[PDB]
Amino acid sequence: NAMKIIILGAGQVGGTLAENLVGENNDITIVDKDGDRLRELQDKYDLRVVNGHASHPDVLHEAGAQDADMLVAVTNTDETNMAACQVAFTLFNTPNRIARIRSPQYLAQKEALFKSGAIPVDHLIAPEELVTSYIERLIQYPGALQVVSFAEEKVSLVAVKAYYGGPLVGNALSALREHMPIDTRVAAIFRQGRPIRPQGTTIIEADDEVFFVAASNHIRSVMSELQRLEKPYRRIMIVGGGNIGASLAKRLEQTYSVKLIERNLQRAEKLSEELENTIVFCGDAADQELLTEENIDQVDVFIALTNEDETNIMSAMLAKRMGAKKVMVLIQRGAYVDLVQGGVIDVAISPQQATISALLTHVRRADIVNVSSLRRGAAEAIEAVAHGDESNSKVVGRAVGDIKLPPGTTIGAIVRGEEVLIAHDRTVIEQDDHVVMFLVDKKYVPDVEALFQPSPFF
Amino acid sequence: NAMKIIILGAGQVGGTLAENLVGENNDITIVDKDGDRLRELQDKYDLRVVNGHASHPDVLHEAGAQDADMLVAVTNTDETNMAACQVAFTLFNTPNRIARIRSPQYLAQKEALFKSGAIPVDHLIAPEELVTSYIERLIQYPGALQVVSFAEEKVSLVAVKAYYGGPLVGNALSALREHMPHIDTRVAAIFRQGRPIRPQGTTIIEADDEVFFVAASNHIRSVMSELQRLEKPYRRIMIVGGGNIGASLAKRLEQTYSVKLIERNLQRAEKLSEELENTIVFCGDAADQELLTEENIDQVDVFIALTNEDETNIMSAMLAKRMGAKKVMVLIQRGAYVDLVQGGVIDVAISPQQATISALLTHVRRADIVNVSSLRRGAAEAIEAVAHGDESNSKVVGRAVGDIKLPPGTTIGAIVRGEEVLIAHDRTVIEQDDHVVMFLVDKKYVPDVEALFQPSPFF
Ligand SMILES: [Cl-]
Ligand SMILES: [Cl-]
Ligand SMILES: [Cl-]
Ligand SMILES: [Cl-]
Ligand SMILES: [Cl-]
Ligand SMILES: [Cl-]
Ligand SMILES: [Cl-]
Ligand SMILES: [Cl-]
Ligand SMILES: [Cl-]
Ligand SMILES: [Cl-]
Ligand SMILES: [Cl-]
Ligand SMILES: [Cl-]
Ligand SMILES: [Cl-]
Ligand SMILES: [Cl-]
Repeated sequence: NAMKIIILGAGQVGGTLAENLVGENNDITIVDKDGDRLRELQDKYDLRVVNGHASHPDVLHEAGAQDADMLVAVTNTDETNMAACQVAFTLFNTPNRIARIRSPQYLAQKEALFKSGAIPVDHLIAPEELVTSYIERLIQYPGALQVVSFAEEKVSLVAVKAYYGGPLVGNALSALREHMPIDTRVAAIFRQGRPIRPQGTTIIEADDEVFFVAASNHIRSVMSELQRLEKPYRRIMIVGGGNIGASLAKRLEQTYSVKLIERNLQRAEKLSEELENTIVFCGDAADQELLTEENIDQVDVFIALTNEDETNIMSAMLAKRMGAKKVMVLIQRGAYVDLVQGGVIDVAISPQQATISALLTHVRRADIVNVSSLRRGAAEAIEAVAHGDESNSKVVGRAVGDIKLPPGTTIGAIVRGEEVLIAHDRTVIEQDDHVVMFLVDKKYVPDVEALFQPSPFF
Repeated sequence: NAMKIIILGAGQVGGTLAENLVGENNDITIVDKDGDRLRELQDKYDLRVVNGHASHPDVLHEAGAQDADMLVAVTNTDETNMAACQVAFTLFNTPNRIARIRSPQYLAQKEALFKSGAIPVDHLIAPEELVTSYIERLIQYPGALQVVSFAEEKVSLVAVKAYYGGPLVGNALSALREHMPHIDTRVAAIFRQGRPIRPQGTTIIEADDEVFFVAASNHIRSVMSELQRLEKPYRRIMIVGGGNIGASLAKRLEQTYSVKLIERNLQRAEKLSEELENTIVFCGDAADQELLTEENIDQVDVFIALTNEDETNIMSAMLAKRMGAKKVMVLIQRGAYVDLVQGGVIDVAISPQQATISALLTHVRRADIVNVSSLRRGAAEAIEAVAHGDESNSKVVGRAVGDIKLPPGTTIGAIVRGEEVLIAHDRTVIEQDDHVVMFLVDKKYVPDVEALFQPSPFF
């Protein structure tokens, strides 16, 4: 009865996916040619390993493709991913084939190649598109440091950083709720590298990252009633004319004043040609003389998107020191995203982290829980679906205030069809509600699953 | 109208294929990510290049996939070859999609993956399987040094070496022809003392000549039979190297020959010992004098060195011949090296690039595309030409071979007329759409054969 998932590729994405999925209700097999890496994973987690080339029939067979419920293709190459989905489909009829695709040349023919059945991938996960769209999303919500997405698209969290003199600091959460009885509440707080469970007694301090629940169509409204929506950004500076930076420039250049700095001379000329309303410089990312010549002191958002984490961090730190109001950096790993952001560096984004979020939108734990895009050390936000009527459930027909939750766990909101309800103690759960929670420690996710399990499961 | 061929991959096979395919009537485009190799090839041959990843849609469009007559996928990986064929099929409807596939794991499922239409590769080229079958082919033609086919397997060519006391030495070709009066064959090429010579009626065969016979594949074995080659079959075979080729070959030979196999890796040798129930399997070095002596290397009929290292193959073959193995054969990666290696102490050298190229040429020739290939040791260049046009639109159609002015050093071996194979005579009259298989001593006249056969307006 546990769902069977095969993950092809033991890289950072494949391994982190396995970490978030393994449990009594999801059985994991991971495939790679690096035996040292497989051994490490099998020590950490309860899963099966197969050493071999991910798209070979014998390797897929040994990994259990004939009986698997999902295949996740996150190997080194787009072509091995596509081959593996094809071979698995043809020889084993494996359902739910999902692939990471990095090459924009394939993504330009999405419909013709991947929706027609020519290459039989059910879902494509395109890291560079996800990162570009995510940065654009932050830019449209001036003042926001993070927007949290769920499988259930209609609800979001938005985070703002509390500051000396700001409208949030020094207030208890219970008092917050009485000053403004807004369609929001605090879903989570992070303070000095630690998650903080929101309580009535919780007092917001300077430098807290405070996450607010909001319907996805209501983000501006909430930020505005919180007094935390800023005026639109105007001057954007991008460092790195690679795929992400060039695509971002194109999308921003008509409404913002964009400047872009590319280190490679040949690339810089091509982009100068191609980006008609962006001013392109050939120069180094962390050149003081250039940044002052280009009025870095007036930049609203400095966005460092090179291939090198170090260059991005150092150029953003410099940009911040020189008076850019906000800085954002591309970093490879999500473990590092926790470490880098929240101080001098306003926003850190990982293509790997974005890929994992998208993958988690397509796979549920126990058919109940989707893990959201907020995952920081042990803490994360999730949503859970409440299946069954009151006689087939432990939570349907109960009030939020009577539900006994695991430690460090809070319910922030409920999605009921189309409606987003902010949770209160008297809120009664209804059949097929999606319940949004924050957990300080994800080891209690299995306890959420068990709680929401309907009778027919037993 | 030019035939448009896309070669995906500027590796050794792609570059060689480009050479076999030079001609006025062939417009070649090569795709690869290595700019320097593309410039190299573009300097050397008249062809177009595209710098990019071979399975990308835009790259395929830039190479002319929407209009190509053939797509040859010989990149670095199986997975790129399979993706390129699918992409070209779906977006550009490109015909004649031919792919190299090295993994036995895909080839074990060809029917399900490829022939079903799921992965739209029209023809798989499996180098390891082709090398194994080629070696087997030589073993089943004892005395043969090369076996080639032409015209969708209707014509065959076999090289033998004339020896004192045998039926060839001291006779003229005109005489030999008539000592096999019912069996139609002719000498296509001869290699004598380091050089090709033109076979003529008056040519007298000498000891140590390599002599190439051409005949219908339906009769070629009766040719070998008349040449007394089948009177002493091989009996004792020793293989060195238990990789995919060596292990497949031992499996195929072990019930009809007495086979010993030497594999260096202990784990693999244990596996093979179990798997190959009629082969004697040793774990040892390929070039160990002591082992070879214990195992009677001096009574070995054919010693076949199939390791994954060329220098080991060469060294072990040289040592075996020195120690008295009657014939030795070596696997060599690089095609150019093959002829350097063979013809003295090493009787035959085989490469997977060569086998891959021969397979590709069967498809090229079937599609009526201008083509040349070199025989063993440069004995001749081999061309299959098509006689396009009627008598007013051709320089050859309706004329007798005897009245065609062929360039120097040229021998017409066979004509293929629908299903009929005719071993050519001066009296044979060429007909429209005949395939003519010919042999040239000097490759400089290859362009002249193309000009002789091209249809009007003769250019
Ligand atoms: Cl295991
Ligand atoms: Cl504040
Ligand atoms: Cl909004
Ligand atoms: Cl990535
Ligand atoms: Cl993550
Ligand atoms: Cl549902
Ligand atoms: Cl060109
Ligand atoms: Cl299919
Ligand atoms: Cl003879
Ligand atoms: Cl003759
Ligand atoms: Cl002579
Ligand atoms: Cl025999
Ligand atoms: Cl020699
Ligand atoms: Cl005509």
